[PDB]
Amino acid sequence: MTISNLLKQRVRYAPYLKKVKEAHELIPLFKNGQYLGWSGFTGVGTPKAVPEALIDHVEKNNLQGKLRFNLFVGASAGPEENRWAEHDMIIKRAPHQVGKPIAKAINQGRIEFFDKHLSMFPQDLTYGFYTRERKDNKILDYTIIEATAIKEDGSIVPGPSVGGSPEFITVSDKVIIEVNTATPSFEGIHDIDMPVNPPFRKPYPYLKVDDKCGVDSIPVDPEKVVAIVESTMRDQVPPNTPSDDMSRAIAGHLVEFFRNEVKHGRLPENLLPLQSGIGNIANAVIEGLAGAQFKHLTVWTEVLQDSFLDLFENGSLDYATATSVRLTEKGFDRAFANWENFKHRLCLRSQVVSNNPEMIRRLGVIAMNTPVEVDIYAHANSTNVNGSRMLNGLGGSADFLRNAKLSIMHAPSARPTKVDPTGISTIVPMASHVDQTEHDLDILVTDQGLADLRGLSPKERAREIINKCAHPDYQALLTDYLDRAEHYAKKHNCLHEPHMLKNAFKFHTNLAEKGTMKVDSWEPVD
Amino acid sequence: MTISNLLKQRVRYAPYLKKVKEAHELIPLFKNGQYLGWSGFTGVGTPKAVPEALIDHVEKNNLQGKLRFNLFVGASAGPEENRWAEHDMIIKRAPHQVGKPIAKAINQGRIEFFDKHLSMFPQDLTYGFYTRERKDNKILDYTIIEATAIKEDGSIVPGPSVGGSPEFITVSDKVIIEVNTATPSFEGIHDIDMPVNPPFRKPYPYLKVDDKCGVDSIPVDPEKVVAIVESTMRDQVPPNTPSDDMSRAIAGHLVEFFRNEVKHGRLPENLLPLQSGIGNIANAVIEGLAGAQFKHLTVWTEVLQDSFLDLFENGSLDYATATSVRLTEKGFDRAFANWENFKHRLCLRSQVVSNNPEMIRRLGVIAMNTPVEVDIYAHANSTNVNGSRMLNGLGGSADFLRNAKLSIMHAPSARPTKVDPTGISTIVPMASHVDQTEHDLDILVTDQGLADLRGLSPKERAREIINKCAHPDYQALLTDYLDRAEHYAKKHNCLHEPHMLKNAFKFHTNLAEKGTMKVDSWEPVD
Repeated sequence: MTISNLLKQRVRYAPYLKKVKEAHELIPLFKNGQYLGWSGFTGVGTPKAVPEALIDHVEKNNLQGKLRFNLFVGASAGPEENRWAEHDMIIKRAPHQVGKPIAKAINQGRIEFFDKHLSMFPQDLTYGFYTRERKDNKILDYTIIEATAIKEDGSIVPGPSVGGSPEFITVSDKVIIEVNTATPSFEGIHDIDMPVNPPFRKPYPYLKVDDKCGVDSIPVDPEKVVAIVESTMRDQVPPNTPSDDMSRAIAGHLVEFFRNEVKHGRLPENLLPLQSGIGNIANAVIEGLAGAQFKHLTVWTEVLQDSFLDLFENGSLDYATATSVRLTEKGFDRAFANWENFKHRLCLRSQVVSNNPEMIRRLGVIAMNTPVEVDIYAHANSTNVNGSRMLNGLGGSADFLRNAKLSIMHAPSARPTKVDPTGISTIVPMASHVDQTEHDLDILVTDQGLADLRGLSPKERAREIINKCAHPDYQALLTDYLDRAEHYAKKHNCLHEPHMLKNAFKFHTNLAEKGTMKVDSWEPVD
Repeated sequence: MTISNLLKQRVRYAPYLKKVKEAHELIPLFKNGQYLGWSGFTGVGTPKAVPEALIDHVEKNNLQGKLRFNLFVGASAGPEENRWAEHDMIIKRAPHQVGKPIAKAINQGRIEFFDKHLSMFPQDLTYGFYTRERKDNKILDYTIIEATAIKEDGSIVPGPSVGGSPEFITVSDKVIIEVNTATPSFEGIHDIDMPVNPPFRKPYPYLKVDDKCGVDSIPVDPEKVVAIVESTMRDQVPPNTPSDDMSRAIAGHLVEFFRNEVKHGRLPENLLPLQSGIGNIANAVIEGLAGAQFKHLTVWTEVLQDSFLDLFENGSLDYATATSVRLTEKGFDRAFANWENFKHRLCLRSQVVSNNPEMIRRLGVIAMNTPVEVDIYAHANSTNVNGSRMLNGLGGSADFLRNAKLSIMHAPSARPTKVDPTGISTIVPMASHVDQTEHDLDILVTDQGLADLRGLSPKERAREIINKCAHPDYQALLTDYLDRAEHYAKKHNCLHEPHMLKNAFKFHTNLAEKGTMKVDSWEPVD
């Protein structure tokens, strides 16, 4: 606690230097059953010192399952959140997660998990919708925010992520700040909108992706802050996965579709704001757009990667707006070697603003997200495997697909199992879990083709999806199911969206019993 | 032929008097396969003269099924649309309907129907999404709009409904105007927002329910208008249905919930803008709020009834915003006997503005919709019976429920069949069709109780719904299903949202085969 000169340089508020404490000194503040808030998004910008001290305290005193907290984070946290689920330190989690231990604990009943739209989770938290049973007029007992610098008025300058930090600071009884001295200051990128509750809300004055407010810090009450912890740990982001030829085919289909749209005037020659994120398909789509001679692109998304940095360097992309930027150490070197140019080409916003239906619908964003499965009537599954197993959470996909001008979903046509190389079909008679309904989807893309579902009736949607996106091994099965359902509905005068509820989930049951969705025969229907 | 003096009084644009034509004179303009746009909403304000002329022409020349149009209307049309479906004059319909012949034709495959969010249908129509196969650079061949008066610049002053009339006028090749001289002029209560497409969109400057723009007419190109038809036929609105004791119990539960919310400060003493429309339950809820001593209420909905007029008279309600006003002839007399006091407390907007996620989320609207069925995991069905039979269309329920501060769904706990007085259960193991997901719904209300689903995991949601909203005849069945699914999921480590896909739709299959959802036993699961 020899207040390192780096720490003195980062924090410019004199009273805050009297609230400096080590991570292990904050242990008595935390008690069982408390509601905790974390800054961060998709694993970047999350606090590390205080969670590590808490884990060490739990290990030392053998408090596994006896010292647990209701953890609220803006999005998925880093490996620190995994180690809480491994030690049973979480009672409830919301609204997103990426860890494997977290998913295993949730699916084993050890953790209660509910996922929610990323634009509405902090907003509904500010309404007190999630802390109803509290009787002491509080919402969050503590918020733990990672900062890179502190302004002269005591405000907090976030790191590579904003997330729900403004709302968390708003509705927290006490605030704990980690000043990360191992990463250079991110001052100047953030455009932070402090939440205002109705009926006192005003329109967002943003007309473009680069319109700002001038507020690059989170105003926090200096009396609320109880501790300033110096953090020297850098974010751990896995290296990106190179795109494979299933992703390149998807990207080529999407690029041809975009050229056709621009040719007909339905999109401008510079396209519209895009929201592309993490995944092999997203990188492949970005590369295909880069190689398609598209210029002056704009991005209004949740997360950026190293992929968009190449666009910045080669000039295909003009400006980018995201809740968080998620890039590796070589990305750190590339960006900070060109800090001045990087600053003027990226703006970091809160997840309530980035995923807001207002901005997405006003800007005409083009949405591209990956489903677990899409049935023949364009209802998409994003969270549950076979309707029960949580994978990651809904995230911002639901916010972006309903509001976007173009709602595009890209997925592999089929996935392998232990018995059949094409044992799982992305196109099914009926999705076991519906997250994005048929009223949100516009374009469905697989490695087999592109289905244009705009202005189509359910039977037309089914025929188009089976023809274009369905794998050749499942086209016959899906066509037979649709024909039988159409005959049955003609018998029973329900031919709008024909179905056989007796046979609807037979792919999933057949996968469970035999290891492959390829059904030998359907059960007869009267 | 002579032009009516009343028509002279209503139309104030001199050139338009040279385009006055009888309804039967516009027959040659209409051809098979054309895209037609109609003004109107929920059956009020729709054109009548031209559709009746078309029906008479089809009857005279026996053109049933040979003269058909792609009909696009803002919402459900009146009885005129029923006679069109009865003669097979519709190829495609969107995005909402209420007629019984229309649903019969759609479910028999005679009409292709796709439903869409009411805030997005005119927008996506202006983008050319639904006229993708046209090669002549058009969108709508004709827009048929009913008017009550015409301003001095040739603009249209709508009637009791706005709907998608601005967008339809924007994207129409030619415009046909019916000046309804049988109804008094509705001038002054309209707030028309002319559509602007990205990237040229600006925020809506509305902060309150009564914030206006000053544009009370729809601007049209005077050269686009080809005919002015005099209409003397009034809207045929059915009398309202008195509330019954299942709806009064629902209203009492909702009133107690609102009192509790105001007591805890989660709602202001004057509440927030409400979204209540047609139906016995909506009238019951309005009456319950009136008798609950709530004052200075505000309404931001789609449709008003004659019920809200009582609130206007007794002072419980201050201002109301809706796309259309749908009230009976006695209501017409009551409102226009006090036209000055009724003009100053109602504003009619376009359905793109009324159902916009931006305004709904900014104003903190309280949404109240009626689902067909809700499963134990809060996925609500609003359109399809048993997953196939179209009832009415999604409408604006999806727009309000996701964006509203409070998302409330109220439905009867059970419905009778020919064999069992409680043969249909609104609470089912799994919904055969998902329109509103678990990420949108907050409150579920039946005549048995109120389920508060804010911040609950799927198993907690299931327990709460079965305890509060499930009918006593189905509580045992739902509890047994949930327990078996929980055991099965514990066996295979999918305990987040446990399900038995083999038994998920057994309620509906048992209803089909035996006439009641009360299943004797479940199929075993390994």
